[PDB]
Amino acid sequence: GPSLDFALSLLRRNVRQVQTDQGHFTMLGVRDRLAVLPRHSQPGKTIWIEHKLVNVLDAVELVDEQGVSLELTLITLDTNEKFRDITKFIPENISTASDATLVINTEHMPSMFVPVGDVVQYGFLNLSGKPTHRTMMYNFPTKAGQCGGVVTSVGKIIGIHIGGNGRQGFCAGLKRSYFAS
Ligand SMILES: Cc1cc(C(=O)N[C@@H](Cc2ccc(F)cc2)C(=O)N[C@H](C=O)C[C@@H]2CCCNC2=O)no1
Repeated sequence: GPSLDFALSLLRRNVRQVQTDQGHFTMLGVRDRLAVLPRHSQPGKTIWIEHKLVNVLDAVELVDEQGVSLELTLITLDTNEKFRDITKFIPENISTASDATLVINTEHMPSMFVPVGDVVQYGFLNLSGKPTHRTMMYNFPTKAGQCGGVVTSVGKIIGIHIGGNGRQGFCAGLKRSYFAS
């Protein structure tokens, strides 16, 4: 229906496969030349995007007003290509959601929808030993190589995946303000 037809729309036009030195991830193109990666993909001065080498100009890693991790990294890629601006779909606030599907697209997991069902909010979350704020939780046994994958329910973009623990998965919650500048 609508909910996956929007996911497709997002698949074709905004979701790219990435490889950093840390592995496979799913990149979101937000607008123009701006993208988001999960902070632990750790993009350096360069990056693979569908196997072509892309140059990485800017790169910020987002934080709490308190200065905590949000495990998210805004990158500014180096092309005449323009990302179709999907910012209007990102909520004003980090919202929970009803029946979310997870759009993932890495070399290994192309065009993959994963039905995580409800996404609820969880907040502080100490995964690796690095803590993280403003995270949300779905009840789904999320696996490696999925990190960065997009969380969409009903035509909204509320999350980039980041952690898991074998039964649940956790996303980095988004709010529009992030992609202000
Ligand atoms: C047990 C245990 C699990 C994790 C864990 O989640 N680490 C994250 C990486 C991370 C490090 C620091 C940080 F601040 C935030 C995230 C991870 O590995 N993220 C993956 C994407 O690359 C996806 C995960 C992998 C685990 C299974 N489910 C998947 O969803 N740590 O200890």
